[PDB]
Amino acid sequence: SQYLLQDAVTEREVLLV
Repeated sequence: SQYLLQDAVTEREVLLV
């Protein structure tokens, strides 16, 4: 968990950022 990066975007905002 500490070595892995989680997410930080939803599913409606993926490549729209």
